[PDB]
Amino acid sequence: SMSVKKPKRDDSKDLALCSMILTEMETHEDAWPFLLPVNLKLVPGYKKVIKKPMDFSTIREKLSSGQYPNLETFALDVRLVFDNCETFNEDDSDIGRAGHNMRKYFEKKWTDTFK
Ligand SMILES: Oc1ccnc2ccccc12
Repeated sequence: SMSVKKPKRDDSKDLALCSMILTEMETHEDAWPFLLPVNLKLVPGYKKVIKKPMDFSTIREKLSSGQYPNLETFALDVRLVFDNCETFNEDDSDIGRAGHNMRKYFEKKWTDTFK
Protein backbone atom coordinates (compact mmCIF):
# COMPACT_ATOMS: atom_id res chain seq x y z
CA SER A 1 0.00 0.00 0.00
CA MET A 2 0.96 3.69 0.10
CA SER A 3 4.68 3.93 1.04
CA VAL A 4 4.81 0.17 1.73
CA LYS A 5 6.76 -1.57 -1.00
CA LYS A 6 7.13 -5.28 -1.71
CA PRO A 7 10.73 -6.21 -2.69
CA LYS A 8 11.21 -5.51 -6.40
CA ARG A 9 11.74 -8.48 -8.72
CA ASP A 10 14.44 -7.56 -11.30
CA ASP A 11 12.66 -7.14 -14.64
CA SER A 12 15.55 -5.57 -16.58
CA LYS A 13 16.16 -8.65 -18.75
CA ASP A 14 12.49 -9.47 -19.42
CA LEU A 15 12.36 -7.89 -22.89
CA ALA A 16 15.47 -9.74 -24.07
CA LEU A 17 14.30 -13.05 -22.60
CA CYS A 18 10.80 -12.82 -24.11
CA SER A 19 12.45 -12.05 -27.44
CA MET A 20 14.64 -15.16 -27.13
CA ILE A 21 11.62 -17.33 -26.27
CA LEU A 22 9.71 -15.93 -29.24
CA THR A 23 12.68 -16.68 -31.53
CA GLU A 24 12.68 -20.26 -30.30
CA MET A 25 8.94 -20.50 -31.05
CA GLU A 26 9.36 -18.91 -34.48
CA THR A 27 11.97 -21.53 -35.47
CA HIS A 28 10.11 -24.62 -34.16
CA GLU A 29 9.18 -26.91 -37.08
CA ASP A 30 5.54 -27.00 -35.88
CA ALA A 31 5.26 -23.18 -35.84
CA TRP A 32 4.04 -22.94 -39.45
CA PRO A 33 0.34 -22.48 -38.64
CA PHE A 34 1.14 -19.54 -36.37
CA LEU A 35 3.77 -17.48 -38.19
CA LEU A 36 1.31 -15.07 -39.88
CA PRO A 37 -2.27 -13.89 -39.25
CA VAL A 38 -4.98 -16.26 -40.49
CA ASN A 39 -6.38 -14.90 -43.76
CA LEU A 40 -9.86 -13.77 -42.74
CA LYS A 41 -10.90 -13.45 -46.36
CA LEU A 42 -9.95 -17.02 -47.25
CA VAL A 43 -10.91 -18.99 -44.15
CA PRO A 44 -14.70 -19.37 -43.64
CA GLY A 45 -15.92 -18.86 -40.08
CA TYR A 46 -12.67 -17.53 -38.62
CA LYS A 47 -13.55 -13.84 -38.44
CA LYS A 48 -16.93 -14.46 -36.76
CA VAL A 49 -15.83 -17.22 -34.37
CA ILE A 50 -12.37 -16.01 -33.22
CA LYS A 51 -12.91 -12.64 -31.54
CA LYS A 52 -9.22 -11.85 -30.91
CA PRO A 53 -6.93 -13.29 -33.63
CA MET A 54 -3.24 -13.48 -32.68
CA ASP A 55 -0.10 -14.89 -34.33
CA PHE A 56 3.68 -14.88 -33.84
CA SER A 57 4.42 -12.09 -36.35
CA THR A 58 1.93 -9.83 -34.57
CA ILE A 59 3.46 -10.65 -31.18
CA ARG A 60 6.92 -9.90 -32.61
CA GLU A 61 5.77 -6.48 -33.90
CA LYS A 62 4.19 -5.62 -30.54
CA LEU A 63 7.32 -6.75 -28.66
CA SER A 64 9.55 -4.69 -30.97
CA SER A 65 7.46 -1.53 -30.56
CA GLY A 66 6.94 -1.34 -26.78
CA GLN A 67 3.34 -2.56 -26.79
CA TYR A 68 3.74 -5.08 -23.93
CA PRO A 69 3.73 -3.25 -20.61
CA ASN A 70 5.11 -6.36 -18.84
CA LEU A 71 6.01 -10.01 -19.34
CA GLU A 72 2.56 -11.24 -18.30
CA THR A 73 0.83 -9.34 -21.11
CA PHE A 74 3.30 -11.02 -23.50
CA ALA A 75 2.42 -14.47 -22.11
CA LEU A 76 -1.30 -13.68 -22.50
CA ASP A 77 -0.89 -13.09 -26.26
CA VAL A 78 1.20 -16.25 -26.74
CA ARG A 79 -1.43 -18.33 -24.93
CA LEU A 80 -4.16 -16.64 -27.00
CA VAL A 81 -2.56 -18.08 -30.15
CA PHE A 82 -2.98 -21.59 -28.74
CA ASP A 83 -6.40 -20.95 -27.25
CA ASN A 84 -7.66 -19.75 -30.64
CA CYS A 85 -6.14 -22.84 -32.27
CA GLU A 86 -7.98 -25.16 -29.88
CA THR A 87 -11.27 -23.37 -30.50
CA PHE A 88 -11.09 -23.73 -34.27
CA ASN A 89 -9.27 -27.04 -34.80
CA GLU A 90 -9.91 -30.65 -33.86
CA ASP A 91 -7.27 -32.06 -31.48
CA ASP A 92 -6.61 -34.82 -34.02
CA SER A 93 -5.71 -32.63 -36.98
CA ASP A 94 -2.27 -31.40 -38.09
CA ILE A 95 -2.87 -27.81 -36.94
CA GLY A 96 -4.56 -29.03 -33.75
CA ARG A 97 -1.61 -31.23 -32.78
CA ALA A 98 0.80 -28.41 -33.71
CA GLY A 99 -0.98 -26.06 -31.32
CA HIS A 100 -0.81 -28.51 -28.42
CA ASN A 101 2.90 -29.17 -29.12
CA MET A 102 3.73 -25.46 -29.33
CA ARG A 103 1.85 -24.66 -26.11
CA LYS A 104 3.79 -27.38 -24.26
CA TYR A 105 7.04 -26.06 -25.76
CA PHE A 106 6.25 -22.49 -24.69
CA GLU A 107 5.19 -23.25 -21.14
CA LYS A 108 8.41 -25.15 -20.34
CA LYS A 109 10.52 -22.25 -21.67
CA TRP A 110 8.36 -19.88 -19.64
CA THR A 111 8.77 -21.81 -16.41
CA ASP A 112 12.46 -22.49 -16.90
CA THR A 113 13.16 -18.84 -17.73
CA PHE A 114 11.05 -16.98 -15.17
CA LYS A 115 10.00 -19.47 -12.48
O1 LIG B 1 -6.70 -22.24 -36.68
C1 LIG B 1 -5.77 -21.96 -37.69
C2 LIG B 1 -4.48 -21.53 -37.37
C3 LIG B 1 -3.57 -21.26 -38.40
N1 LIG B 1 -3.89 -21.39 -39.70
C4 LIG B 1 -5.17 -21.82 -40.05
C5 LIG B 1 -5.50 -21.96 -41.43
C6 LIG B 1 -6.77 -22.39 -41.79
C7 LIG B 1 -7.72 -22.68 -40.80
C8 LIG B 1 -7.40 -22.54 -39.45
C9 LIG B 1 -6.09 -22.10 -39.08
